[PDB]
Amino acid sequence: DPDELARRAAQVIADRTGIGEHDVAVVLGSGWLPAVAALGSPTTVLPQAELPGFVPPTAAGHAGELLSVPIGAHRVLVLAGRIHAYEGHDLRYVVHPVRAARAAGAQIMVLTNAAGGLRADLQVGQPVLISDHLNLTARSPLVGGEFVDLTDAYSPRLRELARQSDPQLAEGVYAGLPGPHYETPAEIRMLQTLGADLVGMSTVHETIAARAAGAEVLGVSLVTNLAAGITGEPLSHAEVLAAGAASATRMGALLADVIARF
Amino acid sequence: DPDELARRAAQVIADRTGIGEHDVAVVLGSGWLPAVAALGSPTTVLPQAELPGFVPPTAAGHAGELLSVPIGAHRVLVLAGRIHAYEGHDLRYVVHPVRAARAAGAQIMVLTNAAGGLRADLQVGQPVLISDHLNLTARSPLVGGEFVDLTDAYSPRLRELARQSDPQLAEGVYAGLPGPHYETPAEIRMLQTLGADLVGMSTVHETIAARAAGAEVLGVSLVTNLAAGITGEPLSHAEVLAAGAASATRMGALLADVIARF
Amino acid sequence: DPDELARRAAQVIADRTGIGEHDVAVVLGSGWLPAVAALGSPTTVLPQAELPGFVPPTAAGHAGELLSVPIGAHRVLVLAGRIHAYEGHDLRYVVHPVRAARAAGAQIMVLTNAAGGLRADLQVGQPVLISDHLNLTARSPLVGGEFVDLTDAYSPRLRELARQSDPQLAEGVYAGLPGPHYETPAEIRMLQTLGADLVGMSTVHETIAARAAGAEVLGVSLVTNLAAGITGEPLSHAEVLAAGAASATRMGALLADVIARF
Ligand SMILES: O=c1[nH]cnc2c(Sc3ccc(Br)cc3/C=C/P(=O)(O)O)c[nH]c12
Ligand SMILES: O=c1[nH]cnc2c(Sc3ccc(Br)cc3/C=C/P(=O)(O)O)c[nH]c12
Ligand SMILES: O=c1[nH]cnc2c(Sc3ccc(Br)cc3/C=C/P(=O)(O)O)c[nH]c12
Repeated sequence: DPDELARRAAQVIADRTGIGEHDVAVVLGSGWLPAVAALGSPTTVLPQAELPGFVPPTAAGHAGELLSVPIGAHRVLVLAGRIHAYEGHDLRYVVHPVRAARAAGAQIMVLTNAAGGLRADLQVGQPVLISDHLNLTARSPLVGGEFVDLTDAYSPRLRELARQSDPQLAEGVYAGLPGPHYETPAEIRMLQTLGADLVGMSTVHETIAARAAGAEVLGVSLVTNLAAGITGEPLSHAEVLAAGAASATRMGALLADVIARF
Repeated sequence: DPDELARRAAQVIADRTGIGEHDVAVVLGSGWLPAVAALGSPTTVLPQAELPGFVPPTAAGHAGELLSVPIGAHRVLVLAGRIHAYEGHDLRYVVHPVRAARAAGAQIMVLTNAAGGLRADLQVGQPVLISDHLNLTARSPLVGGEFVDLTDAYSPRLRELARQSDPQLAEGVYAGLPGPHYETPAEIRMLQTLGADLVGMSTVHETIAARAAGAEVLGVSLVTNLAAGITGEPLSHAEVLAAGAASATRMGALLADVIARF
Repeated sequence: DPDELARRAAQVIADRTGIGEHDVAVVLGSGWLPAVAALGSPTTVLPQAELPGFVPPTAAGHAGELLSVPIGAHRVLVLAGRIHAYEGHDLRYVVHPVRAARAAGAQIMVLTNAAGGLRADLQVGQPVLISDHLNLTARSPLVGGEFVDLTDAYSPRLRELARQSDPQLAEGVYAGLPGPHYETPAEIRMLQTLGADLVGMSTVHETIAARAAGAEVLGVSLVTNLAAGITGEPLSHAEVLAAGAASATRMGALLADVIARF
């Protein structure tokens, strides 16, 4: 039962953090993990693997940390590490962190991800607010007749507040793909035709699960590379894996300023 | 084996109905089920639960009935309550009623559904004939080298006959998506680019099964809402259900009149 | 571990062919099997069934044979028949042959398929070079964080070599669908907009697995039919077979001539 696992998780978070309510939660992608220190000083740090439902029975142990960070007036639940669909787990395990955070009081979910830019005007190292998504995974985290509206899934309100922090923040449509292979240049030309500005391998299921629970979502991509076929050179996975470190302080500063305005 | 289970269902169906052969079958969508009464009144009701292959043995009280109804010269199997792909069961369960109906003698399947309207001419409460479909589920109900042609899958002949009942009927391409979440606005703009006029969460697998089994198909959508981002307004799931209820009489009367013409 | 089973298949291929290393591998799909004779005189032939990890190919014509063929300065591993995703197999089994080929030395993978032509200038019986692919299966054969760049997935070098053998050879973008149903005319019109020239039900996962394992790929489609709705008539799936036989000694001699140039 996702609801039951989510409440058992929230209880242990409340115990281990001695805080009964975290009103904001941030999921950090690979691209945003470097920024963790620049968010603020945490009051508690525990292994995600010690939390009910975080470690998919499939196998392995989540390599990720949960952090409790005071930012402005807010008490922030920071999830440093996420599970991806491309690891082969049921989506229940992929969106569990979002549901656990909701059951722990989260009103707002900041979902960060790495992405390829598809739009001429995007640069490597640029943070881009997510205006909307294309779920191209042919899956949903919802089972049975759980009908949810995905109008304004990325709160226009939270994007206004983000732009009060930095009026030059660009907006884009994020295409969520299964991965883990990068796209062919032909797949990228297809995604351009379908209205995509950004391409990644996360987020869309977390957004659906967050909206189904009634939480507000802010989505932020880090453009870690231009998308396949755009440069005329191949994608370097080394340049991509290292992209977050080139932007850590700038990204951490941005998240901390924007969360303070919620 | 699906085909085996469909033949045994058809044997039980002929025994329990006293009817050796049902020449037509209707799958009632969510937005059509309330129109069961205006089709005619049945000679037999059957609990799906008591029929070979209909209900996964571990299932929630989905209820579901198979009715035997006379309409003009026709003995019509009416499926009241279908298994959607978003319940998460094998597609063999989703298409079993079409295969069972075929084995029972149905050479015409009337496939009904609820749909979001993408085309500017379409309004809430409008029945629309299906001219063709986009299968955006990345699935097929067919396994191995069952290779089947979907040219004229929605019989032009049957759309002709429908239009003798109501000559004003529009027609449109239906996109079947997994669901159960509704589309983001950006997903709808994508489906417009791809050539969809209607969007729903069923029908496409049933059509493929029907054509593979050698039955003609008439598809009918009730437009229960404008698709996401067609207005500036979010989708209401309650107004989608209201449109179902509100269209009941007109939709049952339409099907009844169309089926007498076959 | 797919990689252990691939190694162990390569050791058994080596011991039963008495050939330590094959530098080139050819996957012959549906309607290429006729061309196997004209590739050259095999040194050895084995049943694919005798090899660890190989599922018996069950499709039309598919022999389940392995042939060790000398062609120019190359020792060619010819897989006469493949496993399709539409048979319901985990992709680890679909791409196992490509991985085994690679563990036995394959530097180059020649992947052939049947395809429908979406450009009406293409002729039944025409071989078309694959320039790029659209993976429309919503799947990957890679599991966990296996990040692979698919820029130049279909080696430009190898297509230039093929055009040296036959300068008239067309190239096109292959849309890989799940199958096994053929597409609606609406779906074909959708695939044109997504930038596809060819449509089939194989190859894309084999290509990803080959690039993942460090092999170069040449893709060659045989146009067996014009795609649904391109001509007003339906598709004939006994005339899809007739293209395969008509294109035997032509195809087989083209492949032998192209590999000699590698
Ligand atoms: O061009 C692109 N295509 C498709 N996807 C991408 C990503 S997404 C990514 C790339 C590398 C690592 Br490691 C992890 C992830 C997921 C990250 P997450 O932040 O969403 O968890 C970045 N660039 C592209
Ligand atoms: O905008 C839209 N997007 C996607 N799907 C839809 C449907 S489909 C539906 C809506 C409510 C209930 Br309850 C069930 C279903 C499935 C119904 P079925 O009729 O095919 O069985 C109506 N409108 C939309
Ligand atoms: O118009 C078309 N649409 C989609 N696909 C095709 C194929 S290819 C094919 C069609 C049906 C079955 Br069943 C199997 C295969 C693949 C065999 P392969 O091993 O060569 O890939 C030929 N024409 C079309």
